[PDB]
Amino acid sequence: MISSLWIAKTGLDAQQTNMDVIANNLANVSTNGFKRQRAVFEDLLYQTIRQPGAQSSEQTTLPSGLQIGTGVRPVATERLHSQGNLSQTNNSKDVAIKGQGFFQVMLPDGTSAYTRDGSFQVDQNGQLVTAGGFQVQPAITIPANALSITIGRDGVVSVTQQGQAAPVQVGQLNLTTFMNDTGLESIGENLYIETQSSGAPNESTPGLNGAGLLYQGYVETSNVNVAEELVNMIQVQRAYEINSKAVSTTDQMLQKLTQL
Amino acid sequence: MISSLWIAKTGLDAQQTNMDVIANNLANVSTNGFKRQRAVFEDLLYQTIRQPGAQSSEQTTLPSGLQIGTGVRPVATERLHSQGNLSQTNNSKDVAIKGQGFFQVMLPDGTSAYTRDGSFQVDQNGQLVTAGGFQVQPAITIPANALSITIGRDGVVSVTQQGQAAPVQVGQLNLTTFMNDTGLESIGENLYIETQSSGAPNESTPGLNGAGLLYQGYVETSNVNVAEELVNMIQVQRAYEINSKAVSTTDQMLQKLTQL
Amino acid sequence: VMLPDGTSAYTRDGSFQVDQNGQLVTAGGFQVQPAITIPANALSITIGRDGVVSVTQQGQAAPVQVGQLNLTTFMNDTGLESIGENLYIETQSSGAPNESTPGL
Amino acid sequence: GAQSSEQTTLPSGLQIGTGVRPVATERLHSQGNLSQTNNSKDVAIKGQGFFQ
Amino acid sequence: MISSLWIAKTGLDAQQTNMDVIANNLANVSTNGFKRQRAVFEDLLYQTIRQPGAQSSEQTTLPSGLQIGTGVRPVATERLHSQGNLSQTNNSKDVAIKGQGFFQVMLPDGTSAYTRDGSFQVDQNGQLVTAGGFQVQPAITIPANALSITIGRDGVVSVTQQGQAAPVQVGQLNLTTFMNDTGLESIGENLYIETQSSGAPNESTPGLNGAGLLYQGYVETSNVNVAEELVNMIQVQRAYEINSKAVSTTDQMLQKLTQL
Repeated sequence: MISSLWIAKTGLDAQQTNMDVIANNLANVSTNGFKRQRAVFEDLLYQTIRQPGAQSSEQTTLPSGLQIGTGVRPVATERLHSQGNLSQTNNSKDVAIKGQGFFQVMLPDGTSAYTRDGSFQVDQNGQLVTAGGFQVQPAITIPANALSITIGRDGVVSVTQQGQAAPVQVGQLNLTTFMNDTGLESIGENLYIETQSSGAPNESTPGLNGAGLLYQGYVETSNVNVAEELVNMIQVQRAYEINSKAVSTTDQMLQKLTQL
Repeated sequence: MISSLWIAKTGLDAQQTNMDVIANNLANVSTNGFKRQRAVFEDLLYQTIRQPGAQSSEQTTLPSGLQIGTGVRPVATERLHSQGNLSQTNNSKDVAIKGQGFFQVMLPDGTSAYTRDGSFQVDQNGQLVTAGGFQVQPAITIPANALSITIGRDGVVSVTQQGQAAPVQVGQLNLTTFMNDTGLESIGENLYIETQSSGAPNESTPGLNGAGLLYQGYVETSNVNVAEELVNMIQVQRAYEINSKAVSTTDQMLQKLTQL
Repeated sequence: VMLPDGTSAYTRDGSFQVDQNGQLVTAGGFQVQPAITIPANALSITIGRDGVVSVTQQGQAAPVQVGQLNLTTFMNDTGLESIGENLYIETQSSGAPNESTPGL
Repeated sequence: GAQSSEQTTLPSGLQIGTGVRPVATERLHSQGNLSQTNNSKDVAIKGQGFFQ
Repeated sequence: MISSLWIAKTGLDAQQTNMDVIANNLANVSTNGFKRQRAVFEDLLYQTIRQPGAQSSEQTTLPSGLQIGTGVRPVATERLHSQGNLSQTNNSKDVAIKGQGFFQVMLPDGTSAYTRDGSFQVDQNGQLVTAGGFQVQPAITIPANALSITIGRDGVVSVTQQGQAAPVQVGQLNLTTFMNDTGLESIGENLYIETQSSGAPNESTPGLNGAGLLYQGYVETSNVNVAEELVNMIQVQRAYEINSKAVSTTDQMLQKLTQL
């Protein structure tokens, strides 16, 4: 219709994507291990009408020619992989992560995903599974009689038996690091999958090779800064307000064009 | 309507559920043997617009693609099976448990239930019931002429007849251990039942196979930390604040859209 | 930044990332110039006020230097032709790009 | 650290910190007082020592 | 959106970080050896409109030009390394430090950590560690038949052997001092690691080379002045109220700009 209306459409859609990301951040407070998202925007085509070069006289230069430009296409959503805060669950089975790293998990299809969520359990077979029955990697089968479970800062998980007063180690629980964490493709369930932007997953014991440490009895909280979200949401409402006013102005102009 | 309003609605549901859990934990203080509940959350679908991989040109790769995401689906609620504080009740029919294990009970339907409440009773037949006529198992019959009942830390229950200078042994009170204490389903009445998440029940004498000990004259208090519950209450109230603010913001965005 | 074609554009947008190879790319995969490759297990990245980008390692108690974040100044900034993706391109009216370190 | 220039060093970098995790509730074994019960079967230890 | 809203956003973030610092100090009372934290703020760019010099006429000069300015960027958080109160813990295994100095520790990764905590403990191999098996430096082994362990104010550790009436010299406990105590990067666990701003560590016996003395049987308390933290918390609550008022005013300005 009119060049202005498509541009204002792009503005409305971009501000709506901002509100979408803000609402998804806002709702996932109290989601352990959740990572904030933030949209990155990007201007679209610029229709060149006079070239910024394009000599004007036999000597002059025509600086800064005409180009109009459209669109605010949202180009990406970065995910902030900073350390979230801890909290006392006082659950022997919940473990948070001190720094980089991920827990590897085996999906029913046999593929592997990665989660920063320490809300672990034990199923009827003694395997550590994570709130949805996903059997973690590497396998850890707790013996049926076990009284106490401990997980060191280096990850060696060891149980205490009845009578046998020696904390026999039962397994090793190691982390996986990516050289670009931001590029992982989240699939819900607090689970990310490997994509060819993240890089090959390198498995290591905690503490070594740059991976984080392990804190048993804690869970890492979502790193959502709520004040930033409220002020951002005020900003988004006012930006949508402005772009709607642009649409209305274009509409009224096109009115008195038709009435003509 | 808007992709933001559904997300905020899921956020309202999540905070409402978490407040439900907090309220149930809070109200069940002074309920013996009650185990604190804790809700574990998890985000739903991420609707992707640009894949995090998906090389654009022959050299570019487009790191950190654009996907929006929705929802805070409450994935589970764990139950903290830690030893509750004992208090000296001075009653001979209150037996508490020190360590893992559950008393078995016969429901009137014939199937078996399990409970950590020792505030026992003796019914008009003299059998050992629990506040609801639920016959503990295996059935223990207290003779009419008994003056006292003593329940040792080994679970060996005996009574003192009048005249006879001997505590005739009237039975053995054995516990039951499950591999996944958290996986037991709660049916109310402070009673749990068998489910395949829990695993097969292992019946055993108190003391052996990792089962607990019995403390007569003690009651096991609910492990509901009032401080953690109140701070959770504050946080949940504020999260509900913020999510309703998000709903309001999207509503105003929509209404100015409509006015045009 | 270096476009897929091979030529260079100029952006004022700092929303940087890193790709699967460690290169510093700009929200769409265009490699910044000069190339700066963050090492695999860098606990933290720091970018000083003059652009010296460095990282910390797993106990090496000093930030290993990783690269320089140069900028360019133009005689006429308003003359740059914008092409989208928040990228400008050098024209006849902008003059040559005077590469320099920040602060000088 | 975080060398902020060719030469500037930026001492005392900013970092926030969280939490007061209690590692333990340890058992203080110090010498206490003694009281007179006048019972031959009641014995008190003065100084280091534990009853087997 | 509006410059006012960006400036106020930075103000809210700054007050939030200040309150975070205050809350961390407040929570960490009664934590041995903890050092108070103080946030230093620093305004962001000043966007000039009329240059403060910039001769207007050929004789006048335009003093004090117009520049607007933004932001309150928190530049640093220094850690006050002042001596805390010593309290008589009466334990033969708690040693405080009177004056500058840190106990060096070998991490499982092997890199050198440092702690100002004297709650030393002994593992199953008899050596000296600090609450987690962190093998102190230099290597010290308490003999199995040792009865009382004294840590002299000079820094020599000696044990009272079985039978022999001699407190045999069994090891040396020597401190480390830095040029920049404030620069040490805390990594939790009451541990500081050397950083390129702390300066090279200088190892020396306690009492010499400027290092402090060792007080056996004492513990050093966190130097947290509770009343000072209270006044800081009142002040930051006021400042946050004010900045939220600024955001509200900017938002109302915008709202009736659009309603126009």
